[PDB]
Amino acid sequence: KMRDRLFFLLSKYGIRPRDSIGQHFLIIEDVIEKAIETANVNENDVILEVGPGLGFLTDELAKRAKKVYTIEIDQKIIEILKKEYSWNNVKIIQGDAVRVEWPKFNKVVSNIPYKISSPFTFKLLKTDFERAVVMYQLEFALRMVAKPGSRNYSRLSLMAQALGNVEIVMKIGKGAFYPRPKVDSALVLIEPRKDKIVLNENLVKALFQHRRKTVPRALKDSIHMLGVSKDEIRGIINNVPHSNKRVFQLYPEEVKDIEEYLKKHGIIS
Ligand SMILES: CSC[C@H]1O[C@@H](n2cnc3c(N)ncnc32)[C@H](O)[C@@H]1O
Ligand SMILES: Nc1ncnc2c1ncn2[C@@H]1O[C@H](CO)[C@@H](O)[C@H]1O
Ligand SMILES: NC(=[NH2+])NCCC[C@H](N)C(=O)O
Ligand SMILES: O=S([O-])[O-]
Ligand SMILES: O=S([O-])[O-]
Ligand SMILES: [Cl-]
Ligand SMILES: [Cl-]
Ligand SMILES: [Cl-]
Ligand SMILES: [Zn+2]
Ligand SMILES: [Zn+2]
Ligand SMILES: [Zn+2]
Ligand SMILES: [Zn+2]
Ligand SMILES: [Zn+2]
Ligand SMILES: [Zn+2]
Ligand SMILES: [Zn+2]
Repeated sequence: KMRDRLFFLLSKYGIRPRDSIGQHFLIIEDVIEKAIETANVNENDVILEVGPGLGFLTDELAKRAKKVYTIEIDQKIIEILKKEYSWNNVKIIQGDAVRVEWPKFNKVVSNIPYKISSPFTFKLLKTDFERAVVMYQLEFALRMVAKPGSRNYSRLSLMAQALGNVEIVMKIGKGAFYPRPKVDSALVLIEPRKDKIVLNENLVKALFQHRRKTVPRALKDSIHMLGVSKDEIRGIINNVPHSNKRVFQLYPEEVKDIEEYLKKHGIIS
């Protein structure tokens, strides 16, 4: 049925899906219903959506939320949304979601275009939001929920899990989109922690530059003789918390220990 509505609109408006901007439209209603339901959308919520496409998720959000902001890069798609729908409570913003200024919202409920997965997510993690329910390329989702010590645990994994509980709610087959992409998707829930861990970006980048290294080794390669001599640096590294771990095995809390330790010895400010 939603599939039927897609084919109706494609020929009604002469839409040519563009792969330059990864145009793959969700056509499985169960996936939209699961997103909405996970998001627990209520009449007080202000929702951010990226890449509304033909508006199938947008429409479900508009009927339940106080307001939806939706960011769309394709001007033609915007014109179609304006003609096809009549919402009283949706503001369409034109631009690349990675570049434009975001409005204030408390929840994101969105398909995420494959090509902006990383910059969208890092931008999101620097925002105040109560809940995020976002569809990612499966491989990127797996990266986001990867555990410390796993092969794909990376800076993204750490920063996202530092901010929130991150989990995969469902896998979404490629057959769920028209045109059919070459990758699967996953629905990801991000539940911001009461106990938010806020980590120094510079420490994290330095550590994760070579994340297979032991913590002492990565610190040895990052610490300069800036208000601290060679022997002082050797003393500092000798007593670093979590000296027995490699970087890729660190929880957010353990990075925080290293950060607080470096702060007390003068190395960060
Ligand atoms: C549903 S496929 C992605 C949808 O988001 C749009 N889109 C793709 N890339 C971006 C982006 N960087 N910012 C906003 N919308 C985007 C596409 O035009 C399509 O409607
Ligand atoms: N002695 C230092 N004082 C201040 N910042 C430093 C010092 N040594 C390294 N840093 C910065 O902190 C990062 C994490 O250790 C390093 O890559 C570097 O940018
Ligand atoms: N590695 C050196 N610079 N050695 C010279 C003596 C350093 C001195 N024993 C110290 O620990 O402060
Ligand atoms: O694909 S957009 O140009 O409607
Ligand atoms: O290796 S750390 O947890 O002590
Ligand atoms: Cl694509
Ligand atoms: Cl409706
Ligand atoms: Cl050095
Ligand atoms: Zn059909
Ligand atoms: Zn594609
Ligand atoms: Zn249900
Ligand atoms: Zn409607
Ligand atoms: Zn890949
Ligand atoms: Zn390396
Ligand atoms: Zn140096």
